Amino acid sequence: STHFDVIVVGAGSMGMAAGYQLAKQGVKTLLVDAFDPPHTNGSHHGDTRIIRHAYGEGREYVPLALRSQELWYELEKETHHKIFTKTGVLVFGPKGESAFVAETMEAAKEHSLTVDLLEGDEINKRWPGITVPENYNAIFEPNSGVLFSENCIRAYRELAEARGAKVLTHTRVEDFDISPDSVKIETANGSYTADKLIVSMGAWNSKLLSKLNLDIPLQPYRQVVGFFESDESKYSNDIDFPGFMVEVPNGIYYGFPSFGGCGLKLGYHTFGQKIDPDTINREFGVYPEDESNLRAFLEEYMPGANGELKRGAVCMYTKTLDEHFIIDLHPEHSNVVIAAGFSGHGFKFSSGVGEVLSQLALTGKTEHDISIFSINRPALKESLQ
Ligand SMILES: *Cc1cc2c(cc1C)N1[C@H](O)CC[C@]13C(O)NC(=O)N[C@H]3N2C[C@H](O)[C@H](O)[C@H](O)COP(=O)(O)OP(=O)(O)OC[C@H]1O[C@@H](n2cnc3c(N)ncnc32)[C@H](O)[C@@H]1O
Ligand SMILES: [Cl-]
Ligand SMILES: [Cl-]
Repeated sequence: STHFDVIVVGAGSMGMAAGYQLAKQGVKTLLVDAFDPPHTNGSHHGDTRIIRHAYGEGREYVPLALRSQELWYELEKETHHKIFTKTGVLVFGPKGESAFVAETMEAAKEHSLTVDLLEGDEINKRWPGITVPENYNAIFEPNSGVLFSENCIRAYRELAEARGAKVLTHTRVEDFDISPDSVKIETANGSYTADKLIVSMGAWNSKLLSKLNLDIPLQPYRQVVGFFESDESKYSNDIDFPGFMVEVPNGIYYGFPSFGGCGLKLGYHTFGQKIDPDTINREFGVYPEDESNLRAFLEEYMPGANGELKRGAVCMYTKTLDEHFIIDLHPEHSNVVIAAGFSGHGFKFSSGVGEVLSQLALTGKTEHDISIFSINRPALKESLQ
């Protein structure tokens, strides 16, 4: 017999951030999660996440990235958990052959972002450990960096709970009952009601949004990352080796410097197995591509980091057709907010998104420009059942 002002289903990257924003405003909030965030069954583990500002995916992304960066700095000051390290972010690729690099450079110029432009041997000289052909160019963002994603969610949860937010763990929501003036969720642990609902189930959005009369193409992908023993005199954060996201002939790869000798971490961004969040195999190495795809990149571009595999993780991306997020009110219910399809690049924005979700839930509007994330946009191919 407990009503809430707002109920958040899926207390992960986006949901926990939202819960923190709501709780900080004295809003009676209930956060429900299938597991106990942060955990390793969703899209937020792997310890680290990159945050860049020269977002060429769309201008709207820049302001959100900068607001998120400020929010991350605020979180750092509010918790004892480590939140962010300014490793800087390096983006490189073949000159004139990378839409990603060109887009990044354009975004930097258009928003007057502080960056360094270098090419060929200059890259190899500035960062020993990196070996790119002379026809490669790059753009470096010194003020971007690395977020400790699990710590972010953990910190937001501890802060939210301390302010009154209730967190119901290991409880999978199975259905929704929406009315013009209230929302109700159904779980094996019971039913709950509220005035507003926020839906942010990550990979599971592709399976449960249908329970909200929504038919939106969402494809979950199995994405692995690996930690490799590396030459610490070159790849350590201590010697300023940067975080990175680059485009080479066979795709986009991202990486992180070795922290406290944990080893350089690498991931293959443009490829992943299409899976279902309930049947995905979370063991690293069951597919030969898991490790081989990573080493193929390292031996060519960062040979000193192609050492023994120290650790592996299996995580998920949830892609929309245009790879842009979905942040909007349910088209048939203004009291329901949807956060889905972050397509492999949403964590850096989670702090900002939590703020947006909080505003949408409480006012039906947000001060941020979220037009490109509309649930009604054509390229999404969204429809009602
Ligand atoms: C997986 C992965 C993602 C990202 C990155 C690497 C990997 C291996 N990096 C790379 O380094 C480059 C891109 C990225 C990075 O560094 N910078 C970014 O900005 N993003 C990067 N990645 C993407 C983000 O991690 C994802 O976009 C983000 O985490 C998505 O957040 P969202 O909140 O949607 O998903 P979560 O999985 O965090 O949370 C969902 C939660 O919901 C719960 N759940 C599910 N079903 C439920 C039911 N039925 N009832 C109640 N709760 C439910 C889950 O348990 C989960 O906690
Ligand atoms: Cl391949
Ligand atoms: Cl994602």
